[PDB]
Amino acid sequence: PSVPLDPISVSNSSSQIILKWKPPSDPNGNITHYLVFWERQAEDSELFELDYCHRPFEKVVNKESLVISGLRHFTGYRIELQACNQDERCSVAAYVSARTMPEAKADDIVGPVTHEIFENNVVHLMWQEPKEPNGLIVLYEVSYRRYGDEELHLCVSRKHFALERGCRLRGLSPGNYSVRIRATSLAGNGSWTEPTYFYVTD
Amino acid sequence: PGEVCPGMDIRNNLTRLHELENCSVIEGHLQILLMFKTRPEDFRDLSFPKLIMITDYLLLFRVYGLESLKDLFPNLTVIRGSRLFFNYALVIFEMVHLKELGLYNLMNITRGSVRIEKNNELCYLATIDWSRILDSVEDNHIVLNKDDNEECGDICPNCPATVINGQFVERCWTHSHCQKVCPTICKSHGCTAEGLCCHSECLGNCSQPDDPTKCVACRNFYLDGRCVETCPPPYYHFQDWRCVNFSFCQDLHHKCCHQYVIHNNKCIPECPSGYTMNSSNLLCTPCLGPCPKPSVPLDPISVSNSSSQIILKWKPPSDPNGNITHYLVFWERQAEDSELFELDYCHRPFEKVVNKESLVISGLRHFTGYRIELQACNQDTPEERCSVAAYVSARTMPEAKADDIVGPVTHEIFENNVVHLMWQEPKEPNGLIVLYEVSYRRYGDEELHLCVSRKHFALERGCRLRGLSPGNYSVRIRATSLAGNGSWTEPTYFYVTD
Ligand SMILES: *[C@@H]1O[C@H](CO)[C@@H](O)[C@H](O)[C@H]1NC(C)=O
Ligand SMILES: *[C@@H]1O[C@H](CO)[C@@H](O)[C@H](O)[C@H]1NC(C)=O
Ligand SMILES: *[C@@H]1O[C@H](CO)[C@@H](O)[C@H](O)[C@H]1NC(C)=O
Ligand SMILES: *[C@@H]1O[C@H](CO)[C@@H](O)[C@H](O)[C@H]1NC(C)=O
Ligand SMILES: *[C@@H]1O[C@H](CO)[C@@H](O)[C@H](O)[C@H]1NC(C)=O
Ligand SMILES: *[C@@H]1O[C@H](CO)[C@@H](O)[C@H](O)[C@H]1NC(C)=O
Repeated sequence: PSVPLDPISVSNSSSQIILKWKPPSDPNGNITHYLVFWERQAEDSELFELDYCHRPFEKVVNKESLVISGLRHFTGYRIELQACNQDERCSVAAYVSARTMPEAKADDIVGPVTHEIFENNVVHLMWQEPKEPNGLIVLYEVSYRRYGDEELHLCVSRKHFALERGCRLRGLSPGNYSVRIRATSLAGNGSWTEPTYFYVTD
Repeated sequence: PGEVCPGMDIRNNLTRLHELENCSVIEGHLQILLMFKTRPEDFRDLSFPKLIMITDYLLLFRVYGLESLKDLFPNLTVIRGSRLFFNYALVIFEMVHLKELGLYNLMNITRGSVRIEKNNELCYLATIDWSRILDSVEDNHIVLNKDDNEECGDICPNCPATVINGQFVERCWTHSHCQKVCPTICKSHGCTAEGLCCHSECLGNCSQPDDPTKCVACRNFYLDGRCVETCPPPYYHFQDWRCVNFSFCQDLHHKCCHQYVIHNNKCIPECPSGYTMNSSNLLCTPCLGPCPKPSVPLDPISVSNSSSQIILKWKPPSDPNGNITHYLVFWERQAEDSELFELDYCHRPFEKVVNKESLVISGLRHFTGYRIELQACNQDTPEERCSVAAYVSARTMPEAKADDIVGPVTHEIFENNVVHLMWQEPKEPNGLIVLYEVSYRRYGDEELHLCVSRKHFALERGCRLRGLSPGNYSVRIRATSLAGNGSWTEPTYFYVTD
C-alpha cells in the first residue's frame, strides 16, 4: 500500500501524545490496520558537563489517530507509522518526531533550606535538589537580599552545586538577609522558594 | 592512488558496499538507502578511508543504526557535483540515530548546495561554517533537525573560532575533530597543518606545499598523478575530471548504455542537438537541416546582509496584461515599542526600479523595523496605472560597538561607605538599552551580579552599591540592549578603606 498521509504529532498533556494521519492515497486493497511504533531517544551526554556561567507498539484498527500514554515528561520520541492490509506486507514507514510536555512542579524545590556559618563568617547553604526534574536541571540561581536593598543573583552551575553540595557565600557584612531560590532546568524556571531569613552576627 | 569505480545505488543490506573496498574516486554518484535491518554493529567495523572524492552527489536516506560518518568516510574531501540531486550535491535525509557528520576532511563542495532535513538526532551542525566550504549557502536547506531545537552541546576539542552574524563561535566537526581553517590567500587550494598554502592546482588539501604531485584532490583535472588545468592534445576531457585517450573512448563506444562520441575535446555520451556522429572518427559534425535518424508582485523577500543595506527581492505579477515598465519601492521607519520604556526587565523616500527585480536600500538606521510597500507599474508616461501594494517588514542589523560603554568609570564613597558609581551611558545604541549588569568581585571569590533597569539607572545617574566589606574590588560592566550584550568593560579597581 501507499504511504500514510499527513501525519501530525501533537502533545496536549505531559504524558499523552496525539498522533493524527490521513489514509494512504493508494490502499490497493482493504486496509486491515495501522502499525504505530514509538521509541525513546536518550538524553544528550554533554548537557551534564556544561557550565552556563521489539518496542511497545500498537495496531490501530478502524481509526486514524492514537493517544500514547504513560510517557516520560519533556522527552523526545521517534514515532514510526506504517499501514498493513493483511496479517507481512506493509507500507513503507512515515516518520515523525515529538517532544512531550514538561511537568508542572518537577523543578520546584521542596524540603527545608538549611544553612551553616563558619568561624570566618562564611555561610554554607544546603538545599535538596529536585529529585525528578524536567529533563535535567542545568543551573540554580542564588538570590540573597538585605532588607531594603535591590535583588542580587548568582548562577550556580551543576559541577559547582554538586561539588560544594549546595552553595557557599564568602565574607558578607552582618545583618538579616532574605533568600529566594529558583531552579533553572532545560524546560524553564521552577517556582521561587518562599523567602527565608538568616542573621549573621555582628 | 586507488581505483576509480562507477556509481552505486546500495539498498537493503551492506553486502554490495564491500565492492567499494579499493575505490579512491567514485565516478558517478553514491546513493545509500532503505536499510531497515542494519544495526550499529554492522558499521562499527566498516570503513572506507581510501575514498577521497565523489564526482556527482552523496545521498543517505533511511539508514538505521548509523550514528556518524567519521569512521565510514574519514578522508572524503571534495564533492564535485557533476550530476546533482534536484540541484543538491549532498543529501542527508531521515538518518535516524545519526548524531554527527564527522566529515572532518570535507573542504569544498564545488557546485550545488547542501540539504540536511529531518534528522532528529543530528548535532555538530552549528559548529560548521558552510560559507567556507560552498560559494553559495543561500540555497542550503538545513531544517527540522535536533540542532534547530537547541539541545546540542556541541563542544569542540584549540579549534579556530569565527563569527556567524554577531556571535563568535568555535568551529569543529566532532568532539574530537576541529574544523580546518586556512589563510585567506589559500582558500580553494587547501593548506598543510602549519598553514603553508598548497599548490594552485590542488583542491582542499595536499601532503606538501606548492607541489602539484602531492595534492589530495585537483582543482581542475587529474592526469598521471598530477593536477592539470586542462587536458592537452591528444587527450580528451572525460566526465569533466579526468583525461583519457582516443582508444579508451573508442573501447567504451564499441562495448556499447550510450555509445560515446567526441566533441569539443570531450568524450560525451551523445552528440548535442543539431550534431551527428561521424562514424569513423567519432566526431560530432553538424547536420544540414534536420539530423537523419496589474496583479500583485509575487514572492517578496526582505533580507539584510549589512547594518545599512536591505536587499529586497520579488517575482513579477502573475497577470501583467501589458509590458511592465517599472517597480515602485517605498520604505518607512517604525519608531519603537512604547512598553519598552515602561517595563522593568529585572511622501516617504522611494525608488522606481527599472529592468530589475531586486533593490539594495542604503543609509538606514541600525536595528530598526521598516514597512516596505512594493508596487508594479506597466505604464508611466501619460497618467500611471499601478498595482495594489505589497506589504513586507524587515529589521536592520545592529551595530558592532553601539552598546559598548566608553569613558571613565567614576565612583564616590559616602560617610556610610556606600559607593555611588557613575559611568556615561552609550549615547547611540542598537535600538535602546533595556538594562545593565553590575558585576563587582572580590579577588578569589565567585562572580556577583546586579540587574539595573532603565528607570533605576536614569534616576540614580549610574549605580549605588550599599554596604560592602573593605578591600580592593574589581569591576566589569555589561550593557544589555534589545539587540544583545555590549562588551564587558575592562576590570577597574577600587579600594574601600578598612
Ligand atoms: C542482501 O539482499 C539481497 C537482495 O534480496 C539478498 O538476496 C541477500 O540474501 C541479502 N544478504 C544478506 C546477507 O542479508
Ligand atoms: C582490493 O584489492 C585487493 C588487493 O589484492 C584485492 O585482494 C581485493 O579483492 C580488492 N577488492 C575488490 C572489491 O576488488
Ligand atoms: C571550490 O573550488 C573551486 C575551484 O576553483 C572554486 O572555484 C570554489 O570557489 C571553491 N569553493 C569554495 C572555496 O567554497
Ligand atoms: C591532509 O591530508 C593528510 C594525510 O594524512 C592529513 O594528515 C592532514 O591532516 C590533511 N590536512 C587537512 C588540512 O585536512
Ligand atoms: C550586501 O549585498 C549587496 C548586493 O550585492 C552588496 O553590494 C553589499 O556589499 C553587501 N554587503 C555586505 C556587508 O555583504
Ligand atoms: C555576548 O553574547 C554572545 C552570545 O553567544 C557571546 O558569544 C559573546 O561572547 C558575548 N560577549 C561578551 C563580551 O561577553
